[PDB]
Amino acid sequence: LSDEDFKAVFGMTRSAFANLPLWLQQHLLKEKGLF
Repeated sequence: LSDEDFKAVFGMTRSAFANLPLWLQQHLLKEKGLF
């Protein structure tokens, strides 16, 4: 995903996502149907 596409899917930057606890990162990936 591009940075802009990442922000559109997750509503946050890549760097913001990396600051989330792993459990929430994984929650969001499943929720959005990605990686």
